Amino acid sequence: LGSARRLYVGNIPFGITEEAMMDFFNAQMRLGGLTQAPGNPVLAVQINQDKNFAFLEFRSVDETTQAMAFDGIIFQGQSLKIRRPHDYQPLPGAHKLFIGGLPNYLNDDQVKELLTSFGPLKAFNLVKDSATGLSKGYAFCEYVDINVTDQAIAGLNGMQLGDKKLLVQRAS
Amino acid sequence: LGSARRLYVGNIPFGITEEAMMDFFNAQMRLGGLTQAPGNPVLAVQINQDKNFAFLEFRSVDETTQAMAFDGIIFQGQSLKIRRPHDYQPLPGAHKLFIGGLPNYLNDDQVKELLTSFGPLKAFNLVKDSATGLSKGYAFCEYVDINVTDQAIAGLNGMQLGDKKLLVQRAS
RNA sequence: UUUUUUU
RNA sequence: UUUUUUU
Repeated sequence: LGSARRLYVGNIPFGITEEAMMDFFNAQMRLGGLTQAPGNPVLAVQINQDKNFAFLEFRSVDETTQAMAFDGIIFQGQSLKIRRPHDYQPLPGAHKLFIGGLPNYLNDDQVKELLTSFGPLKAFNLVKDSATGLSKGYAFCEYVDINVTDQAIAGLNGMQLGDKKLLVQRAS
Repeated sequence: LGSARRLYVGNIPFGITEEAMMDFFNAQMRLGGLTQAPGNPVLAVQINQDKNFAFLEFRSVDETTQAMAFDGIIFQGQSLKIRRPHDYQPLPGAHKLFIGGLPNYLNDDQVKELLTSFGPLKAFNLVKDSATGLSKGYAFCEYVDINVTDQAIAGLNGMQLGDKKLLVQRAS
């Protein structure tokens, strides 16, 4: 959703205004060259004064990520604790893998079986030609435990299938 | 409210303009290095000429406080009397205390009882884990008579509770 | 109660 | 479970 665009920042200075918070972060983002396009990343920032925390709202997912390098930064005597929201979890194509070099003959279930070995998948799609309808020789997938991704890359990449050499790498 | 952002300045020079007042204070704030962020602290200043006083409006709570060191400053032959507004009183988390090292077993009423001893509280919260729901081992509170704060720190800090050493200090 | 306390 | 995780 939009949780990949918000950040929790705790241990905020007492009585700091929401605007002062915004100005500080947009400025840090600019001074570091961390923005992806022209204009300010931080759109808004809501403060829960008693609970001593604020949430930063960003315009983009990547900039939300980039700002995390500011964890611990000193601002008005307080060292800021920047964290992702609790409802947060990586977006659907976050660790999606590209698997090419597949023999044209294998079908979904067959291809999936070769991947499933390293663990259960959360998403998968084998590209088939519009008219023809058979495999185009490559597919995309993604495991549930996003940590098994690298283990799967190592094990599957380069593997010999038919007269083809498999190619596995993150699709992004 | 916004009373932690205004200041009463009495004994102002006769016929002084509101703008001259503003320029004088923003300049003092800059010459002393008393500002927290770029830009002028003093946003506005209203003068009640007959009553011989003006109020300064600041952009931040801390800068409002910082300017008070200018009490008695000579300006156009008159020694300025800087004071907080009368409606003023410290903001909700002003003297909030952090209390850590609490045994996970104690509950709100139990924890509160250990604090209440030094006087009545105006605010209190014991942090409990989102799912689990039990104490995370630390709480925040604040007494009504904000003077008992130090007396409570001395008495409670370091106290032995279970197999833990209590830690009490202002939460800011 | 020896310089005036307001949105 | 030693600084408080929300649209």
